[PDB]
Amino acid sequence: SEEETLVFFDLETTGLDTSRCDIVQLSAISGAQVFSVYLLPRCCITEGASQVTGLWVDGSTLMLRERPVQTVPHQQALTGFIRFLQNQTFGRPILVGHNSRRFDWPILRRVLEEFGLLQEFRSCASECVDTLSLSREMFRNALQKFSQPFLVQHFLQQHDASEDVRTLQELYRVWRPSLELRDNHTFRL
Repeated sequence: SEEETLVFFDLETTGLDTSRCDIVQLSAISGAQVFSVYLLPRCCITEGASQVTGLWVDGSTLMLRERPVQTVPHQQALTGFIRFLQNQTFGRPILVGHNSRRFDWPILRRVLEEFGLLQEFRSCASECVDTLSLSREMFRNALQKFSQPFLVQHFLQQHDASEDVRTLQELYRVWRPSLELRDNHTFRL
């Protein structure tokens, strides 16, 4: 199929510096198809990042609160996401991410480049929709806050990237953004 598929994606990271932080969780959903992997970071997870996500490192073991989680090496994790975009969405994907222009895409772009995978990635998706700036337009003089947890509480009445891509996809469905609005918040990868 040559029809468009939306791929909602999200990261959990070691901190807030987009030029430095590593990825600890990489997740995506497209319709019913789900991709989600944990990665063992190559740098320290900040105390603040651990407070928000529950993720911390015990030696070589990534932990989510009291429980170890299984990690995938960076090379394989990133290749898996590329293969998902190439083979698993049953259409031609466009990415969608909250605060993706200023945060998630700069981070993912940098990490992809470290592993020599950026150009292959850009060959399976060309564009990304930023639902942060989109929601700010759609609710410009209406909402006071636009963080995804606030929006999920407000619109769905309910920080794990696998849960968060699912609720972002549901938010997007509730909002039903027009293509003219979406185009205002689409950028090229």
